[PDB]
Amino acid sequence: ATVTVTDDSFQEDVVSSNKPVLVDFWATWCGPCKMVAPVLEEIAKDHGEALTIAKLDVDANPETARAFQVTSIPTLILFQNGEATKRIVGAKSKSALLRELDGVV
Amino acid sequence: DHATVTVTDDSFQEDVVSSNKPVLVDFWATWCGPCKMVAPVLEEIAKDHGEALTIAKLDVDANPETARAFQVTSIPTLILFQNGEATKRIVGAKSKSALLRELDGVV
Ligand code: NA
Repeated sequence: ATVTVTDDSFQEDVVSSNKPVLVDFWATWCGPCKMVAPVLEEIAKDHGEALTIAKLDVDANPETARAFQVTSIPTLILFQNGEATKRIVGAKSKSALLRELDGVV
Repeated sequence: DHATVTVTDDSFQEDVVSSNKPVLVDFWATWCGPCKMVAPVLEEIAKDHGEALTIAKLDVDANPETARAFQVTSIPTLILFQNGEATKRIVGAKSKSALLRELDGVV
């Protein structure tokens, strides 16, 4: 359910997205990134009609990491109509992320 | 004694944990902008103080075992080691004056 976005695809996949997109800016070795990943997938499976969930590997896509000044990981950014509207830092439980996504799901 | 050094997952135990000099490790990444700001600051501190303090750089994505070991979730993170004990954790880019103040008593 989760989609992979890159520096090349970001504009089409996220900024030009008809529906809201939550982007997980993550890195490979980071504990909280490993933990939040399946939580996001379970959210994407449950709320797929309302919300797209995307992953952006910061090490592989440094242009987009830098554009949103990602300096803590994971950083989750909600995009609505081309604009970043929520920024959530750290692993979060399913319930905590659903709090942050209230009115979007 | 006058310049920064590189440390790795393979070299960390010998270079940092077993060092008799204090060591300041810069946990940095290619994808993180503020790391570019702090790098020359660290070099300037090494020039002035390298006989007393080793300044080491650890690229977190190349060295995932050490990055995870110190639970570095913000970049850059600078960790001071004294006798292998992590005694201070400094988060984010800092000015030369600011970093020198963080290193009070060390340099
Ligand atoms: Na890298």
